[PDB]
Amino acid sequence: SQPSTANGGFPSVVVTAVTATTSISPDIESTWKGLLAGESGIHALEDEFVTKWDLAVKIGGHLKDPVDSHMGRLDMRRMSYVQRMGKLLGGQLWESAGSPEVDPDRFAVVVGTGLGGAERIVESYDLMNAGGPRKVSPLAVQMIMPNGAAAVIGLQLGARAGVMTPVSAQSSGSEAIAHAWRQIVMGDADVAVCGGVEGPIEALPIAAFSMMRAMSTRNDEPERASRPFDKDRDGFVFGEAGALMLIETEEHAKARGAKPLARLLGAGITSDAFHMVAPAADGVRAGRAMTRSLELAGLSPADIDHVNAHGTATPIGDAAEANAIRVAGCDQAAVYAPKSALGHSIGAVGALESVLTVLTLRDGVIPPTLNYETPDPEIDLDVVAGEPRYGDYRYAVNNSFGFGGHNVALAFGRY
Amino acid sequence: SQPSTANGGFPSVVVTAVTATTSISPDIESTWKGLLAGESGIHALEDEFVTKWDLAVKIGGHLKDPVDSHMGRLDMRRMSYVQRMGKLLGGQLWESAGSPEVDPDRFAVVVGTGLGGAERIVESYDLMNAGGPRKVSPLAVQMIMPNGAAAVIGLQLGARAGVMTPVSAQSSGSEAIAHAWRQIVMGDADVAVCGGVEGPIEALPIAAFSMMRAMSTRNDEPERASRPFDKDRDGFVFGEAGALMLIETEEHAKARGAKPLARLLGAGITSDAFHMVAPAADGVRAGRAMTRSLELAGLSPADIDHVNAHGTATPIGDAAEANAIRVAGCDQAAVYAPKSALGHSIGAVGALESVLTVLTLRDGVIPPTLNYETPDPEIDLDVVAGEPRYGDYRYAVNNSFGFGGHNVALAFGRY
Ligand code: NA
Ligand code: NA
Repeated sequence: SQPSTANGGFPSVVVTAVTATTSISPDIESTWKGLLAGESGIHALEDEFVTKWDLAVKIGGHLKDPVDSHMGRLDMRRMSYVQRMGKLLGGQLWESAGSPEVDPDRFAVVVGTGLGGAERIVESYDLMNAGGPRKVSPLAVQMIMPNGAAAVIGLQLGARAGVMTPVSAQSSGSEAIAHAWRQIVMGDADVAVCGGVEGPIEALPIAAFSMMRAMSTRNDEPERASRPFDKDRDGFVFGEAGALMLIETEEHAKARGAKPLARLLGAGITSDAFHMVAPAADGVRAGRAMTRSLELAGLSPADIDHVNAHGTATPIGDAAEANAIRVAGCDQAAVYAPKSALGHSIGAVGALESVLTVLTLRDGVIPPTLNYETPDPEIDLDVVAGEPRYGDYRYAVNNSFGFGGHNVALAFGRY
Repeated sequence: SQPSTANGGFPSVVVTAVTATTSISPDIESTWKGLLAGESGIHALEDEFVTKWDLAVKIGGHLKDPVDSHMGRLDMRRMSYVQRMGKLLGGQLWESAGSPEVDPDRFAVVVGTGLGGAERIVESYDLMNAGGPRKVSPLAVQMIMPNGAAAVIGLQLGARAGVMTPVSAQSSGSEAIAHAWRQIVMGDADVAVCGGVEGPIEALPIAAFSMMRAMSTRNDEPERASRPFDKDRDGFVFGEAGALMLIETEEHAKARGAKPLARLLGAGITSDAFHMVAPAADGVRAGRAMTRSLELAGLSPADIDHVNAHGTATPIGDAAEANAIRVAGCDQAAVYAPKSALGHSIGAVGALESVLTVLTLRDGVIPPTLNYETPDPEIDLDVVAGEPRYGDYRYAVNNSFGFGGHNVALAFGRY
């Protein structure tokens, strides 16, 4: 018989702490209550690079509390933005967990990102062109390497059982956590800090995503633009985030008297082999990922009460994911799509949405999916909307999919 | 009794085909032959950006046969460099394995890289600065995304059991092979194309790496510059490469009639939590990676006949690595350092060197480490040199270490 969490095959792994910075708040708890009050982080873009380039997208969600307003002249010179965000959340998370003294030989870190420290690439490039090789920072390399944030967090908190950085574009935050759960259940570690980081909204990233027609242009109502599964959706809205969580065996937590917020039960990772940016319309492979997170957890489709959807709010994207949920036998679960209020944080998004899945299992509630005003016939899912819905949610799947056809599903439980 | 490969805990995994392009040959069997004949792939840099930027480093090993000389006008505009390298090697490896017909849903891809399609970032940046947002191509995100090369190979070959990209700098290509094994013995896959690809020697990469002052500046004698474990080493040499290997269950391979070139038995991934770019002096966490690989393969250190050494030819790296080999208790092993001849390929190197470890095992011979002319006392390793060294090699560890504090060790065995 194949091992699973349920049959004692895998060690029990629990979530003991979470941390996030959102367009709604620097505090995950304030964001949670903000989401439950039906609030949106999406505002009008006020950065002068908007009119300057007369961008077709003029809305989005900046962090409520700027990362760099916590960052010294040394950090600003020595780190890239993701590395700085990494330090912040990495710092904030450890205190939240009581600042545990762990055996770092049993302590890993896994944090994904969309690109890494890309501002440092263009800077180093501008400088070399104007003043040559000597103008390049001796720290250019470590600031640019996309494993930069993870390495910073590993060094910062002291992890010596591996610092890993999975990249799969928009599912990097989920895959980050899925690999942290593997390192643990395979005997490589006892505890791990995991999640995803990502950079702030800028001109170049808007242009690149706009030129694919992937982004909403409902500029005149910033808070109505992001409409996952709504019949009138027209693409995603940028919504800056960063998120981390602490996971450890249920016995490691027990020992240090740590109260688990939820359980991480299993992880599924598949691929489409279909298109470089378009999701496979049939949802089969994405649905296989959900199934696979279930098999490792020892749960059946019927067991799943909630589904935190990727829900980017694009026509083919939300439609492909509706099919995915039906292949997985999970179309009778209560569905929520956080991007309705928090936008798309690319590499961070999956990890932020994983913390929301955990807060749903802890608190027994699902926030309303914003802007869900016209059910799309093709979708046909139980989209929680209008009000927060309460129930004894016991099992949930967090979904995330990236460009390259990456499908990451995480099985969660209530502690 | 925890699972090992020897005790039955894990499925048996075999390497059934390999492919590599280097500074010596576009052909892995001809690179091997020249490496044994005592060939260097390093030469004088004749690119005009060399004089233009007056760079302190004017030596490196360009690819014997340029990737773009095999790429049409279509591929040249729809892919970044590393995507185009991966397409070439993916298709080269596939045929070398016989163009197998495998279950797509049990077929995975894990390829590591240093940063991704970075040339496309600076191109899109120049384009926008010069003609605005609509001068960014709709294909830029898929060309830039760090997972791009792996996605391209997964689309190309049809990998629907996961397409992953681990990034850990210089160990990226080793860690990818690590994660494919994991992926198979965890039962998410039965066959996996895996390794690393990397971009070419270019002006801005040289500038950035020599600003850290860790590059050899021995431009008068390109072939004698990369001197790992030599007392008179002065930093690393760029040597271009990309490489892939095909792994599968011994059962999957027997059922299609593939001849295993070696076995993949285990892997260990740890981290130093010491410095952002420098390895830990004591080599402890690094040795621990090696140790972890043996614990999983079911081997004692006394069984390891040969260590394929990261051996970057920097003072502190070689010094730290020798200590890790003693921590691992593998100091009686025959040590080869391939960078002495083929140079450093960053994201691709650990994969290239994993392929070499397989040819050592298969052909029961080790090539000479070039330039090893003065034994450095502190080092104290049995380094192969002068002439290749034949012998009865049954097991071997391949070491890869990366900026950010990463240590990857892979345990291989003769089939
Ligand atoms: Na989600
Ligand atoms: Na090596």
